[PDB]
Amino acid sequence: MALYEEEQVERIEERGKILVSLMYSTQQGGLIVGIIRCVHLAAMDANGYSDPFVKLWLKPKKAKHKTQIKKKTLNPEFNEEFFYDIKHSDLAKKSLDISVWDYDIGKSNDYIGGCQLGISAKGERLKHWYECLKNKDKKIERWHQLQNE
Ligand SMILES: [Ca+2]
Ligand SMILES: [Ca+2]
Repeated sequence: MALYEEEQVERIEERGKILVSLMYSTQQGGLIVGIIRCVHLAAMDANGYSDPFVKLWLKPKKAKHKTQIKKKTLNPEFNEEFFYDIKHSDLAKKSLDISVWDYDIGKSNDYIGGCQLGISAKGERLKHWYECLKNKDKKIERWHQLQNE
């Protein structure tokens, strides 16, 4: 069996959920995004696990970030924080795309799921974003369900 065959799952959830923190820091003049952990991720490898990592894109180089890769887990702890230099008055114009990926070494990475937070989001995604906006210097966390895009 080839390396890449260990890394495939077809199929064919249940993609899991992610704990995100948001804080606008007036002292620092920017948004601090925390990727804390995920739970119950979908398995995208034949061992019944995944090698998760998380990418951030603030829309619309400096716009992107990505965590380290966790090996062989459906419940990764990341505890990473990322910073965007942006006036508070401009933060409502943006959308934060968050996507979780299964790293593979002999093929394309596998998509697990994502969420997008922003004023143009719906439900709990919007709520979390507005809350950060309406409450400076306060760390606001929230679980989000990972969706298909
Ligand atoms: Ca895979
Ligand atoms: Ca993998």
